[PDB]
Amino acid sequence: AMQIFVKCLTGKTNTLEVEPSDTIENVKAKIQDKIGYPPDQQRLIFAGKQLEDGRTLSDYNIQKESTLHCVRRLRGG
Repeated sequence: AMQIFVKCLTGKTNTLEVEPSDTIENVKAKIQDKIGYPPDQQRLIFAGKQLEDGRTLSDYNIQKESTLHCVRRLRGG
């Protein structure tokens, strides 16, 4: 397990526990279940790259304490 952070709501940084082998799609779904957002059609962003759904966190070298963010932020927290 590793802890990562996501910036998808305007008022709040969410915290997730994930594994390097998790797919981007699964991670996004986990965020979506938690906060209602981002939609499946939106790609997450990490270090200037728009992440592809079928790759894993490890494919992108996403390690403990990384922060991902959404292209658009939902209002709230």
